[PDB]
Amino acid sequence: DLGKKLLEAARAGQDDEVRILMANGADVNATDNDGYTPLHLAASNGHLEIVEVLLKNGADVNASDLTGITPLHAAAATGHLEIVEVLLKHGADVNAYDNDGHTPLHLAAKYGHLEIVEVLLKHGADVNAQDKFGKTAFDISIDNGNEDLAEILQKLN
Repeated sequence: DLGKKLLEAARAGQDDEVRILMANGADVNATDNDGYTPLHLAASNGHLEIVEVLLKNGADVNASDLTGITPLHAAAATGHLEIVEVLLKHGADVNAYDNDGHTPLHLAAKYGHLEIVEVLLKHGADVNAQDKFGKTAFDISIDNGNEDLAEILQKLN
């Protein structure tokens, strides 16, 4: 019961409720049937303070959902730069691959998030990572018409 409530409070950005639920014993690593954890939903919905308190209560920074997406994938795809930085600071795996073979760098490129691409690169993103169709972040940029990103990535190896 409490796990499902915690997931919702994290998604919704209800800071007091998140803290009350954890204190009542809600599993910070509870998962729904898509494999979403409170950390996934706080990251995707841009709730940085909630991301931080979840991490302090033992949330698994590298938990994978049913599609293989981790909290860092979620923050990167959704353009949340500050959350990306917090997750990296807590050891999020910069080169985690989802079920399609996409790393956080691939998803940042797909959704056009230049700052996040820069930060992932600085934190050691494998620029040569290939997805299930052999595509790099550079290829994804070209496919999605993100020419400024393509410019940045084209000469990297």
